[PDB]
Amino acid sequence: NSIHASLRQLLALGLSKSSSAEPQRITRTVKFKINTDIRPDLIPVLNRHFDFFEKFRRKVLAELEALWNKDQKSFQAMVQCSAKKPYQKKTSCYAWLDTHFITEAKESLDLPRKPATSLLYNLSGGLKSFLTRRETVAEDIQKRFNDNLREWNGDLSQLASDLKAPLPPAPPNLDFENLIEKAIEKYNDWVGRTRAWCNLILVQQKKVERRDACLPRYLKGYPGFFGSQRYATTAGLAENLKKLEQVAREQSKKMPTRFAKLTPEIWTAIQERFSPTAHQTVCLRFAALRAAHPEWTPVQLAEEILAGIFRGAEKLKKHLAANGFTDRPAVIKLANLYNVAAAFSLDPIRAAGDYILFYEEETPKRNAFGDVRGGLHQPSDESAAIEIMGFGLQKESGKPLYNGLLVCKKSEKEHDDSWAFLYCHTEGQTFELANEKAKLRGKLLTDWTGFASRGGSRKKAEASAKQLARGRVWISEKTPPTVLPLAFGSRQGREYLWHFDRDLREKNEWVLGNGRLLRIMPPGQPNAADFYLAITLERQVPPLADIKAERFIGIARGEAIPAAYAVIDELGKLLASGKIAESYRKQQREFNDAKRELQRTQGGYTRWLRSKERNRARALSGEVTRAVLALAAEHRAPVVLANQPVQRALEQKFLEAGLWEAPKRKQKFPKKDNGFIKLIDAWWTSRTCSQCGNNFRCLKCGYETNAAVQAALTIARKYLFELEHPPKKGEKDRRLKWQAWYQEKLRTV
DNA sequence: GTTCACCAGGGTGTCGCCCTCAAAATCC
DNA sequence: GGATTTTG
RNA sequence: GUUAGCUGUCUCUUCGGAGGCAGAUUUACUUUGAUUCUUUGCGCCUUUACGUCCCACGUAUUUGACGCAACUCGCGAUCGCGGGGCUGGUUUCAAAGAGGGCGACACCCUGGUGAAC
Repeated sequence: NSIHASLRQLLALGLSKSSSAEPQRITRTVKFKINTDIRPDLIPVLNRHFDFFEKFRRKVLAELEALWNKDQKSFQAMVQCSAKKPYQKKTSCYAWLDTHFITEAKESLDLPRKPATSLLYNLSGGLKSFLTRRETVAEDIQKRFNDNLREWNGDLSQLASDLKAPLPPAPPNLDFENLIEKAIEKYNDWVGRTRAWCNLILVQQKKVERRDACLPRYLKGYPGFFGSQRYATTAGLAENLKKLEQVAREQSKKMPTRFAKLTPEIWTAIQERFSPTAHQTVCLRFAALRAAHPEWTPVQLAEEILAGIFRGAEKLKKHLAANGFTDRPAVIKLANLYNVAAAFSLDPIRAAGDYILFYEEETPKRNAFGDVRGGLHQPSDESAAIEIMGFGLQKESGKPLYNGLLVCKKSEKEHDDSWAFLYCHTEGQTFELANEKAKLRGKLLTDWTGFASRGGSRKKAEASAKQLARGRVWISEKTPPTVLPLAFGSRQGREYLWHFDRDLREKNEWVLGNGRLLRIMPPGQPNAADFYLAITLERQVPPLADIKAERFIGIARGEAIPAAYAVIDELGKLLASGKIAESYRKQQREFNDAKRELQRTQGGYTRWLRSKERNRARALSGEVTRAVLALAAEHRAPVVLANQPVQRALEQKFLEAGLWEAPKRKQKFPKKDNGFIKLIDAWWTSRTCSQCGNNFRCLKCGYETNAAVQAALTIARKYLFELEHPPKKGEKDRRLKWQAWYQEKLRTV
């Protein structure tokens, strides 16, 4: 019944086949945890190493961004240089970066060369992704640009001229051949201005109320350079509050000048704006002071009101300073007090109709209040990653190529072995794999058994096979490497470390790919940091089969019920049905509502609502895959779906058993059926009546049943339809045939 | 009192676009 | 010998 | 705690091997869902309501934040170093996980201007 149980039961007929195909690989991560609870002295060391890593990353990104902004063709040449098209005698992006930032470095890097080199290796892939994304985005952005231009010549212009409304300014130009960020932002600013014009001028009123109104489209999706968002600094809450304070005071020091020149009409409008929490309470005091003192000029009332507002701000901020900026009710009220003070001070300009000056007067207050209100939310956690590039050894040596080894201290007891990680970053830290009797100079022998690699070279001529190399570990005497104790949980070690069929110490099924140090931190506090170790392992899984199924399973998704199933035979008559996780949508809605009310009442959600939804999505994928796999194993049946995490988990599980083929290179389209997984178009499926073929209620017969279950049964019974009537490219409408086949089957059986 | 447009700030969830070393020669 | 460097 | 395919037993019974119980199943990670019992409290300030009209002064048994101690845990040697106290801890359970980087988009919350209805 378990995913493992049905997976093994499916292996019992996945590796029980006879196929001439090559075995396929699967890449998986173990994701240990660095035991910083029992070994806390590693916290400052790991933090300092990650700090040097981040300093070097920021420095390199500064130069790379200056180079991208200087000119962009040279940057494109550097990032995409190949042996055919080298850049400065370099054949890859990472080679160029290695000489420029390490070999040709002037000042000694504070990072050791291997971590710095791995950083540049990761950064090369980051840059390549950024350039590929620009390449894909630019086409759609040009499409939007042309759409706007052709709308602004014969549709919006014609509408405005035929309805007497003057045409606002024209669109700017994007310079498409060397597309740059600032031109896009200029164009988007114009787009926003004119979309505001169109709704008010036409859809709101004074023109024909056509919802469209030719509102021009935004140009969307242009990528940020690497790190632009990652390393964009934002001030603390206290500093934003100080900025808001000074802005509000500066707006309230110009108030008497604006109130001394009030016409009766403007004064009446100002009274209307504040005619009956910070806004409302100030309105209430406004009414109180109007009624109690009718013998006062508006200047005196505004002066007293703002004095009161700022006295409240005085007490609020005194409380904040004496009790920290974590009393978010106080912060909300203080922010609101400055906001309302500024609004009332700037009211005469707004009421006079000088909105052009009003906006540019409000801009400091607008930005400061936005900053404070945003900082009220808890910032996203900071995550960093340092890679160990490989585990191979120097040929004929047992000497590492890189600075990290997974080690295991096998005990003499059955349930007391230990695992750790050796990491070299400091100078003089060396480990080696040699047998106990093969003595070495300047090294100590240890009880660790180490897992290294041998072979796997990517060079055609140099490409020897990869193999798990293990042996006894010698460490440097003077300066030994750093030990990272591990904590992982039996379900994991049972899976990757000592599996019945693939124990690391006795079998040769897994091969170490690489490693990654990880740090997860709450921004602004490193002393409480979470450190993980991610090791990527690879193994062969059985070759894909050639199954002859007489059972099939249909599944429908996208409703209150995440997944509903309906087992069928080869003829198509139902054998079972049900639904999976029928409470998921309700629980998800409850969590969403809790998040929204937390956002309102206090600004944000402090602890686990942040990741809950995503966790529930993962749990839902697990449950759905379990149910489907158990049914398929029960009936030896391929599953049928409709044309994302659930789909991915299902195909991963089926390929690990040898019943699905992972993506080929290129081949971006997937095969509709690959072993058990079948894919069909969700067309004419959830509408056709089960009892006839046209909560769900039929109109041609009056049948009523569950929409999800009938949809699943229809999907399962529709896979059979294309068996005799294969589809063709260019043709998509097959409702007639489909209905004819369905009714013919219903009549026959 | 709700709807729309626009402006400012922040959060999250999903997707795009990225990867998951070895091995040889030279230098200090 | 260990480290640097380049490269596919 | 479990989400390993083991082992030892009791019955089913002869039929096929097939149901229950006990322990296995190395680590202690990141999660999900049920389920049992349990609301730390003493000051100083602040929030949303009522009066009062803001500062202030009262009063709900109103939202919270700091400090001190009760507890719970980890930690190292009676004491010190750290974490949590309802978005909790705790008992029984029954079930998942391949990770990292950098961006973009979608939605949500608040504020602001204008207009339409």
